[PDB]
Amino acid sequence: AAPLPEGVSAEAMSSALDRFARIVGADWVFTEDKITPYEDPYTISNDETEHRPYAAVAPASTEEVQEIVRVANEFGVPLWPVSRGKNFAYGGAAPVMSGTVVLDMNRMNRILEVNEEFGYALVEPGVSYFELYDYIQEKGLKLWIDVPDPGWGSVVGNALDHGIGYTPYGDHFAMQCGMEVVLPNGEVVRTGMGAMPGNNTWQLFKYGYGPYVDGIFSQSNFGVVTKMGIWLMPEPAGYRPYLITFENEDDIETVTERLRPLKVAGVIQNGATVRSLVLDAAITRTKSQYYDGDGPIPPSVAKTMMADLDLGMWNFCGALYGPPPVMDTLWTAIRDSFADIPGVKFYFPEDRRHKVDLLLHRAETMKGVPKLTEFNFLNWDGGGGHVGFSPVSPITGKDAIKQYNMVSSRVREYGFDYMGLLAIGWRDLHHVTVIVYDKTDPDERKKLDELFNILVDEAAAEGYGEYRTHIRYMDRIAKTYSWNDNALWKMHETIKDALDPNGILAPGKSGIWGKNRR
Amino acid sequence: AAPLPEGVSAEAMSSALDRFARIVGADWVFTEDKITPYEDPYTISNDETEHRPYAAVAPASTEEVQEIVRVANEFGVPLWPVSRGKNFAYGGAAPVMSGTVVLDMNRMNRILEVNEEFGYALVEPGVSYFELYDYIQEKGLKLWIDVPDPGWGSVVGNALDHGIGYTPYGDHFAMQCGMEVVLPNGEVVRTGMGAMPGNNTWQLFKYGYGPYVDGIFSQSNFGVVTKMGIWLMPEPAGYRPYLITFENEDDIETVTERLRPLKVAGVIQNGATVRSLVLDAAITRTKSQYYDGDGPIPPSVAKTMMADLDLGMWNFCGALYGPPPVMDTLWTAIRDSFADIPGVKFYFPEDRRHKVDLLLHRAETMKGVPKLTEFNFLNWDGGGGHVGFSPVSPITGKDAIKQYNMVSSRVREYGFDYMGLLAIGWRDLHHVTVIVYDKTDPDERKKLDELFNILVDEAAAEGYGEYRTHIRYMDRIAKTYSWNDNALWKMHETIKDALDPNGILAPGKSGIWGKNRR
Ligand SMILES: Cc1cc2nc3c(=O)[nH]c(=O)nc-3n(C[C@H](O)[C@H](O)[C@H](O)COP(=O)(O)OP(=O)(O)OC[C@H]3O[C@@H](n4cnc5c(N)ncnc54)[C@H](O)[C@@H]3O)c2cc1C
Ligand SMILES: Cc1cc2nc3c(=O)[nH]c(=O)nc-3n(C[C@H](O)[C@H](O)[C@H](O)COP(=O)(O)OP(=O)(O)OC[C@H]3O[C@@H](n4cnc5c(N)ncnc54)[C@H](O)[C@@H]3O)c2cc1C
Repeated sequence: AAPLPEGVSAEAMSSALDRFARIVGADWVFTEDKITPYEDPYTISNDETEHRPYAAVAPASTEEVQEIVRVANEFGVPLWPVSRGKNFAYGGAAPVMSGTVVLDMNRMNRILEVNEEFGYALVEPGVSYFELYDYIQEKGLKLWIDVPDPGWGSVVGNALDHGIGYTPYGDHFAMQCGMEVVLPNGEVVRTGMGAMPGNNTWQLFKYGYGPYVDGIFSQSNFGVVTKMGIWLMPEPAGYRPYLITFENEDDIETVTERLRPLKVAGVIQNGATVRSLVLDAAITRTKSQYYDGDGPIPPSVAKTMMADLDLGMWNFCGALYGPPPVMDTLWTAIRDSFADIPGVKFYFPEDRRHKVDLLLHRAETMKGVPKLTEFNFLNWDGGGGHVGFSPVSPITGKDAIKQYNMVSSRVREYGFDYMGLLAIGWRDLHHVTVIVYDKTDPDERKKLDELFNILVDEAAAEGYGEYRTHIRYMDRIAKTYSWNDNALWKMHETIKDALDPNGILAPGKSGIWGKNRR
Repeated sequence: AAPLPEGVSAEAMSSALDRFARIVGADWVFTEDKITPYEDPYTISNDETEHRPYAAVAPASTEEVQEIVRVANEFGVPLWPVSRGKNFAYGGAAPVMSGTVVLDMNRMNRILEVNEEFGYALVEPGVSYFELYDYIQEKGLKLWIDVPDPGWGSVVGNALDHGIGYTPYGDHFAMQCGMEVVLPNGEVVRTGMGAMPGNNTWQLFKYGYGPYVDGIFSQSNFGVVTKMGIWLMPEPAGYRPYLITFENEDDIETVTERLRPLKVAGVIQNGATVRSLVLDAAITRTKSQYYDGDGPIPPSVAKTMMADLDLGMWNFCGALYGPPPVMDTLWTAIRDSFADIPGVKFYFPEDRRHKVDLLLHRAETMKGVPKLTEFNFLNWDGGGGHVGFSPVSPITGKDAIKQYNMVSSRVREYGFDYMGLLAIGWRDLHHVTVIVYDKTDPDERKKLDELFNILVDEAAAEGYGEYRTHIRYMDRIAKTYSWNDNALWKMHETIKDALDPNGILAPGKSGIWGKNRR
């Protein structure tokens, strides 16, 4: 059971837990044996009093949110907002600090608007990708949504954390437009056009007038987000998902070189993802099926996985969108960029001899379909937890191969398999490292923790920095953005002390602490 | 001559001007008769005491900028940052509050980088569209810029003020990525990946890590931007500008209905502008050759203006960009959207009998070429001054024609010709009123001011709010954004006090005043 947070007497807490009970009822304030679904499901720390929520209030309306926050102020008790708390690999529901009261907003799951003609939604935090998909399919509206894989999570929560998907609307927060925010002092505000009485333009024009501030409430503890609009892609006129595989590990250098101009110009219309053999193999197989050793898979077994599954060492999944004459012209350009590489194979779905297969699973994500497979890369090594390192780099052959060499060496030295991805949004490259681990074994937890810290250090040194991370590592990732003795984070703390003078919102989110605890 | 700001002695002001000239050098502080170019070129006020800058100071570098800002805190003297200060329809280089010192960053004009492979540029505030386009050409870089019409101003200032242009990169601040900011306390920060030392990714990935704050320094007085990256469209494989004209003034309703889907699915790849006959005639004609009288042009004349200029009542020019196969597909989808309207005509550039012409002139702008010509809204009625009203609205026929009617009637009622434009970014329609008028005449200035206030009130009362405005009206536009007793401006005022406690940056900007002056 979790301790109190330093500064909060037992009376103050228990008073506040009763005053929270007034505001939302006594059935929607959770303690004790009801608390554990909001623990980190993939624990990394071997000290068991870190990332431990004291309680979990669960309001149903914006107004409750406001009082909660006013009470939180009154008793000096900190809160930790989560839209749905399916933030797996990042801590799930749990706070950075022990003792903070989770503020859960599953209950505020009203899809407030879905406009077909203008291509947007207005949703509250609780709305899941599944819920929003379904409501669209039931009404037969000709709109796609843009989805993580698997499609756990909140439309809102995923976006606020700068999350990403697999269609042209892949940059979730880029597609955001208008939000309502409960400030730390209890007051509510609407950004953009939503600050105009009588507007019909909240989800039509991001800026509004004057300082553009939506972004400060993303990867932030500056407020609580109670509604958010997002743009949604009109159902296109055509769709052709594809896979391009490469034989050799070294091919990732030339592949990244070829990908650059296609991505910088928008020729490839969604995110480009080039995945290593084991990360894609892990969509349909486990390690035990290919190798019995405790260590990482040997060359000879890779060759066997590649022949068996018609994957490469590298595996480029992508999709063409819009009308057929357009899709034909983009294909011509993309295909001719890769054709002259020894060993390259190209595949549309109908060229896939297997009926369970990478491309058929990926095609669902690249058309906005939230799919919940019980078979992914978590199962690879018998099951457990995952963590991901996804730093930014320039889209260059040299930057890719370097990251690959650095990470695969270290990852394999520590006994894990290399599960890597090269991902391009538009002008950004991300070498994403996935490490699966047994989160019940304390010695493996030690290995992972250490390996992680070394990867951050070595990548920072090469100018590569993380954009999204686990609650455990939030302070560490803040420390990488250290230009001029932490000038940026000094400003954030200025803003934090002004909006939240009593430090009751998500203390330590993104490394932002507030004067009382700093 | 101009007065001291209230709360600022001449002892203070005089010692602060010494230090300034100690920092930058005596030759780069301006007073007396050298303030004349920092005056609003297009005056609206009859009160000769308002929007009058006490002095200017022209730093050579970011660090001189910091030095000045520190001096400004310690003597309570306020600063009005301008990049090149060419903000002509919005009060130009002058400040809301008289006595404010102009901080003129035009000497800070380095092109720090232009990168071809990654399509981007890093620029100081003084860099003009013309300097950047010329740099690019000198070096033979296959990049386009995105430019206003005409293109006299600042890549940075325009972008910070939510400027727009005529390519797919038409939304300037959208395309921005990374910036260096001198805060109101004199500390300097870098945003995004720029906060990480050794990064090569400042201009490739907006977010960095944690709260997204670039927006807070646009249309704001929260800091002074000293560096900014912007993304730059790579050279397309083909480019075809077009013009479509509409016979009847009522055509705009159904036209706006047809633009919606084409714009939302991105079939029209740049901003969609639909201009009124009179707006173009008054660039490349005179009033007296069509109608002799003192008042606004009668319906009679319109049919004559139309045949003379080979235009319509509404005139839509856009451009297709891509390999010819893709442009063809788009043209077909766009021509077929409008083919069935009575009176529609279709023009490519070589179909234009006139070589001084809207399409030919716009073909330059929609491929990112900045131009000055011998033309503008003068030599129509001996005007000189102009001001714009550009609120946001849904893309509907009903909304378009409704604002057409609302505005024209009122503009004509006040003696001005109706000069209008319907523009669509992505999901956002603006009906834009250009109001041309005599700067010199105090009788037309008065009427302009009564007319402007009405337009604001009436558009606001239907839920259409402005996104960009003249220094004179900043408070009024701000007060339309009033949901929940001006909650949003109450938050901005909070932030202003934390960052700028002495209130020395640009008091009034976007109606943001801060504690001392409220
Ligand atoms: C196997 C696997 C695959 C994954 N694949 C992807 C993928 O493809 N793409 C991807 O983007 N992610 C991916 N993830 C990460 C994660 O599981 C998803 O992003 C998930 O959909 C997001 O969780 P959520 O929506 O519940 O967010 P939440 O946990 O509800 O919110 C995220 C965080 O943001 C803040 N926050 C959220 N809502 C609010 C609010 N209303 N007000 C204030 N602060 C708030 C909090 O600090 C919160 O902890 C993957 C994870 C795993 C384990
Ligand atoms: C005939 C005519 C046509 C026009 N056409 C267009 C058009 O097509 N598109 C368009 O967008 N505009 C247009 N404009 C408006 C205007 O001329 C342009 O926006 C111009 O490019 C802006 O001048 P600038 O870049 O020098 O801005 P500046 O005056 O330098 O900056 C504008 C404002 O931004 C802020 N600012 C500037 N620099 C900084 C900084 N470093 N830090 C903090 N705040 C800062 C200040 O508040 C300043 O008042 C037109 C105007 C006229 C008169």
